[PDB]
Amino acid sequence: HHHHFNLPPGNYKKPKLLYCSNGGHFLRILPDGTVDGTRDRSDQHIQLQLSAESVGEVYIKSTETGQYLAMDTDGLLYGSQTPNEECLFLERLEENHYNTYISKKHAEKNWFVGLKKNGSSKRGPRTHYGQKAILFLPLPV
Ligand code: NA
Repeated sequence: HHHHFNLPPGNYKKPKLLYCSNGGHFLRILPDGTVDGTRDRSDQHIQLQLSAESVGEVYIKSTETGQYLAMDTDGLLYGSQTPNEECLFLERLEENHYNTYISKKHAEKNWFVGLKKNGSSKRGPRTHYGQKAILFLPLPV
């Protein structure tokens, strides 16, 4: 365990939007497997179904395309057709409020899901604790 275990409240019963307060983007998994953020609440690719593997581990799945959020070996977020080790994230409470998502595969490197202010996703190595890009709020769809 390389990380704390403060867990966020709530559950996985319903799909969520993952809203990044940094730039005010919803995490988006595009059909072509690219991942970014959009401020467009009506975007069909921001509806995400999270599900638990182990406690505090999640898959994050596009409801629209079925793609799993994943982070590849070079820290790039992508949409995976099938769940693999790159698709597991450690979902944690952060700053007593937000959700963060650390790549389980790369947890020892503290690679987070993050969106920059311009809506582009962060590359894993460019993320770290303390950033704004990594802070998400799950919103109802
Ligand atoms: Na894949």
